[PDB]
Amino acid sequence: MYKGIVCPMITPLDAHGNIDYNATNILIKYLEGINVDYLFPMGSTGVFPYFTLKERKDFLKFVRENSKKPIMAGVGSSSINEVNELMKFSMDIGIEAAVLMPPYYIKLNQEAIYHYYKEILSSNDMDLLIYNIPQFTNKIDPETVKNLKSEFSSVKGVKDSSADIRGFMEMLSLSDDDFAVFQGQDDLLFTSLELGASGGVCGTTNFSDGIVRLYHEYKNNREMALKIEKNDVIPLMKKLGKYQFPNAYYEYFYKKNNINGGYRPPMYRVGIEI
Amino acid sequence: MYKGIVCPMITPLDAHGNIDYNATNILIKYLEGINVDYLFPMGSTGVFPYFTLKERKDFLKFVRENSKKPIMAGVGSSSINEVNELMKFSMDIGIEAAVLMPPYYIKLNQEAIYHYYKEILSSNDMDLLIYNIPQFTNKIDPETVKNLKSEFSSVKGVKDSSADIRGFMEMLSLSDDDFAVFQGQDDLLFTSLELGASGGVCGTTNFSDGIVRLYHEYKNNREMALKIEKNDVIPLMKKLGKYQFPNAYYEYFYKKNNINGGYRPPMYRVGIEI
Amino acid sequence: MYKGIVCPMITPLDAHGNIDYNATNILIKYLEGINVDYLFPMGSTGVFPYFTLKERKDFLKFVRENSKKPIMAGVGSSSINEVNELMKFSMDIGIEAAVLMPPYYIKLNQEAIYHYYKEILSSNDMDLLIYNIPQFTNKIDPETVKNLKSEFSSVKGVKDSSADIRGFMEMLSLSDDDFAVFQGQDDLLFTSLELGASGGVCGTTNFSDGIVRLYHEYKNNREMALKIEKNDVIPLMKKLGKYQFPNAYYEYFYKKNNINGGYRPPMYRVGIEI
Amino acid sequence: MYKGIVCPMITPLDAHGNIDYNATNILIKYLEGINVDYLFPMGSTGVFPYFTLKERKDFLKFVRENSKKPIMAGVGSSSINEVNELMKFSMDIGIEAAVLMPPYYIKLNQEAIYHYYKEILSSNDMDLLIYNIPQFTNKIDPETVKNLKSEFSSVKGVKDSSADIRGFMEMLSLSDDDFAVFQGQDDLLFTSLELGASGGVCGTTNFSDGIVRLYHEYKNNREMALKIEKNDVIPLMKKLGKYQFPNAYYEYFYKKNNINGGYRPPMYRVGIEI
Repeated sequence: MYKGIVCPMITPLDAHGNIDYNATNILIKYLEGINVDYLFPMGSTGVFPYFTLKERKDFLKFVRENSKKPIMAGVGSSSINEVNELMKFSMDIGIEAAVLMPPYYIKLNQEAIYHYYKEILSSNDMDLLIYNIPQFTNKIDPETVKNLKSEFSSVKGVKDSSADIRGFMEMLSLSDDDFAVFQGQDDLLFTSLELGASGGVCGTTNFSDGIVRLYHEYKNNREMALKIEKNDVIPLMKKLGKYQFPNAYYEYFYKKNNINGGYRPPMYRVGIEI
Repeated sequence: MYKGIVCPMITPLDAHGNIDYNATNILIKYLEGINVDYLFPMGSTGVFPYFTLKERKDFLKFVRENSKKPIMAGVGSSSINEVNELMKFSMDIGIEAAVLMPPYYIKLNQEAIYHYYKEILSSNDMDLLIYNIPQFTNKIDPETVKNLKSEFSSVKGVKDSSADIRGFMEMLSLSDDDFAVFQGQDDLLFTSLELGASGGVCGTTNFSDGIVRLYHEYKNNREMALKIEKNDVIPLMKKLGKYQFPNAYYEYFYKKNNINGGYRPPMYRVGIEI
Repeated sequence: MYKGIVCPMITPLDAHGNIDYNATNILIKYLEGINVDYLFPMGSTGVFPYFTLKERKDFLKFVRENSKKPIMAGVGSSSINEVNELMKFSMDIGIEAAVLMPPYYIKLNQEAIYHYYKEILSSNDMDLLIYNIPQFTNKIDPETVKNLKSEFSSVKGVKDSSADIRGFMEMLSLSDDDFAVFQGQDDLLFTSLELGASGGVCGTTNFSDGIVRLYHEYKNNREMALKIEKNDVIPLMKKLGKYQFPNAYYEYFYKKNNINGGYRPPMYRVGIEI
Repeated sequence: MYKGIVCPMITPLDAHGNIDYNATNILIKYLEGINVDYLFPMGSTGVFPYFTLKERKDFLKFVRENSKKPIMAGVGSSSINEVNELMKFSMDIGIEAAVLMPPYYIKLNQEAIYHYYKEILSSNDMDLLIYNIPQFTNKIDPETVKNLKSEFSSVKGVKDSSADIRGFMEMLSLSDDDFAVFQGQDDLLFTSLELGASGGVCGTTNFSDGIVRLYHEYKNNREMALKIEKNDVIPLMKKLGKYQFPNAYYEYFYKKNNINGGYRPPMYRVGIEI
């Protein structure tokens, strides 16, 4: 079962906008500390498309050689060659699963998205999680997920960051013992678990245990989970949302740890407070 | 310095969906034949994000070596490291101009987009054209274009594929001797020349010469130019627009030249008639 | 204190698309039978803007005169004059509450919307529930509702059909003992109750008791309410949503009571399988 | 035979937000005194849906009785009874043409919109121009305009405010000797006339002759006319667009004629200079 809590890791940067591996190690330590169940390097929160194929390869290598935690590697790209390359390399260095969103830039219908996933999943074998994030890329309909699910046992779940609860409940309908469904919006996790979500992919866990507390409080303590959602998580999200995504996550991390972290353009420091 | 007709080149593919350097030749001599003024490899029509940095570097090298008409290289990428490397390569091999659209995937405000163009232009000399294509990426406001223009003399103009006439007229206000303004929708070229456009970047020129005949006819025969727009270009855009962009553009160039051309996912064959 | 199940009544029509007051009675007696708590004539479901001011006054009278259920009168209109008239009229015939959404057609910011509710609330003491349905009219921000809340005690709640769960939780943050928050989408009722909603405004109650069982079951058997939602309401809501709103609701009502009912253009007969 | 410049009259108000028939006469005279070709009362600029059926009737009667200019009556309403009533009324008192945009509030597909126009054009006889304004209501496709045109000889043309040049060109393709096509955006008049537009419906003519000068200078000196579009109409439209539509057109009329005019909420004074 894929389930529990995934941290879409930031990619901590030094002051020249390059990968800070000491800070990455600091982050991994913190995540192990609060007991996330998976590491998710090079997601949206880790801003994978600002990095080169090389840097992403380098960063994936480091994260696996510095934690024994199971890793869902972000293998996103609009180039099928980059996705396959990144997937082979993740498989060849012991990363447990891949995370993939639809290709972006050019707007696509479902047949186009379907064909792309088909090619990738027949060229591959590792556990893949489909990732619907229609704010940054073409949407993948639940039906398209369903059909990809049928043809490929390699597909082990879907992650949804839509914030569309109706869309989410469609994805949930695809849930069974070998298909997880993850909520990618921290403030919607509690509600999602009630609807039977496998868990959440939550970026606040880069610097707060709130989401993990909520989740290990859930099975026993409904109202406590909700309290932690309503009082700690939602306000934190509301504060992060005032800012151009994702630079406030970086600043929060840099401050909580007293690091001189930097920003690769188009990132910039936004001036958030704790 | 910058004026006339630009071909946003298709990037011909073999049946495996990898670059067809022979069709590229067929295509180059076709574009020299009908007399487009500039070659623009790796734009949206060339589906640049589907290729790796390597592939895109090779294709730029090849177009350079195989033609004498001036080149605008598409150096687009949400990764700043990739843009700089693509502009450096382009300069060093004698490509006249770089084309650059705002970063994509993550939604960006105007300060982020500006911080990005600024860090890039601060470390580069070559003639650069800004590219507003808000359908596929974050929009860049005319004012942002203006502010960049004052700060960097190497910005040589701006291209707009928005099809928003009011917006286009705003971009036109920035026009002067050292700042061209190009229309990126073939069907609007006529309306745009009448408002003071330096010209068009028109994908139809990959297998048709309507847009060129239109442009040279324009100077002392407007209603001939309008006729060609109304009778030839606009219908051809109607047939093309029925299909997933840009696939019909490929299948059509393929039919015209009798090429066993292929499709790289998420591209797929559409079934257009010639 | 407002809470429980609100039926946003259809306005039954004869074969000539005029109000069928006999069917309206058939409906009122069905609503009483399944024990909804409030009748809401001339909401969106009741396609109120298709009717004249005179037809609307007349319908509120009929409903008020053929049921002792507490009534929330849809007093919607972009004309502040029609609202005052409709509210004055429904106060004078003993309708308990008014329901008002923001003005439509012309796009409005929050100052215009505020001033419009301001002028109106200053002239009508009666109980009013603000109605937020951004699909059909200008959205009213949570902040704007908060402001009006404190400035007029007459505002007794807010109804939200946006289907935006984050937005709904903002509205719920305004919840208290003299301020209700209703979920307007039937499939979202269970989630909304879990989060503290005062109840639902649910169109399916026009011909289905599903929503009402759900609300009453929720008290002692939580999982049972959820089952009703998933097997009954949600699958019904999917059927109804395959068609242009709200026509399917009308057919479904017509077929169930074997009534020969009609459709005032732009309404039209659809085909639902009941 | 429908051709030239139409004023979408404001409906001037007194300080209490009711119709000022003295100021309305001031307006009519002014419009006669810049030789606009038609008067269009109760279009969007006249904010027709903020008025009662009875006020609207009284206002059309007044404009009929107080000018020999041909009139196009705004007959807009989502209620088909109000449209039949306003149309029958306009023809009875000798208004030449009716103007009708699609019904609003509820989202309508094209079939709903068709059955609605069909019914109305089946029941009324007078000259009728279809009004496409997708910002404030459901869009009506060219194909739908087209079909109606063929079914009903009383459909005399179309007016379009979308600001979508491609879409407007599609509407122009339907043009013929008894099917006029008007450009609704003042700043887009020049571009629209080149493409063959019958004329323009222009709210800046409530208080400025710029559009009327433009249209008469055109036929005989295009470049004199485009200078007007650039130095007079467009900058005026820039200023007016700073504000919540259509309030600034009201303030502007009020200041020019020194009239103590008002605002019916949700209208409000916006504070605009000269």
